[PDB]
Amino acid sequence: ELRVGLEESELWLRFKELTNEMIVTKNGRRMFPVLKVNVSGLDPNAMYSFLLDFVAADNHRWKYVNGEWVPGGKPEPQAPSCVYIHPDSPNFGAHWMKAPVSFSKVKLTNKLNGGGQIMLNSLHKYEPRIHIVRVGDPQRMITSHCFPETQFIAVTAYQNEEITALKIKYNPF
Ligand SMILES: *[C@H](CC(=O)Nc1cc(C(=O)Nc2ccc(F)c(Cl)c2)ccc1OC)CN(C)C
Repeated sequence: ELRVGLEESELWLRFKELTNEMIVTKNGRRMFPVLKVNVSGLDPNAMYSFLLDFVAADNHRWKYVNGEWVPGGKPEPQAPSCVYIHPDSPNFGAHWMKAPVSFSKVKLTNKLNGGGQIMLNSLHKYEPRIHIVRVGDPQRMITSHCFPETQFIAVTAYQNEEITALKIKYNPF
């Protein structure tokens, strides 16, 4: 049976319990922690592509005041994000199951869109969404999934100082 598990789920939870933040800049910043998944249960001989996009967890604008994240009261419809393709796509199931599938190269921006960069709306909450699509045979969506531990708020600068401490501790950047 299909099984797609989040690697380093405990560190992701460490960030989630404080409300995770990801820096968005004009040219882009890589995510931390890195989105990595362990995959099993695919057809080892079928052809698949791994895609990544970002879905807004809600339509509100968030702000960090008095040490707490709070939403606004004037939500807006959100535009669909650009779709990032894993550089190993397309590939066989045996390749995707051999080792963790890492999305370390994607860069989150507030402007530049495409070629590895994905533009997000600042101060909005997002979930990364992984898509496994079968490319051969009858092409079909195998799965589309968001891991709740990977939820984050896009920021132009870190607001929670505990988040800054965590990023410095576990990411050399
Ligand atoms: C975004 C660049 C971009 O998104 N390029 C791109 C997207 C797709 C795509 O939407 N694939 C897809 C979506 C949903 C789904 F269910 C399936 Cl099966 C496939 C395909 C190909 C692409 O580029 C080649 C920035 N741009 C400026 C909007």
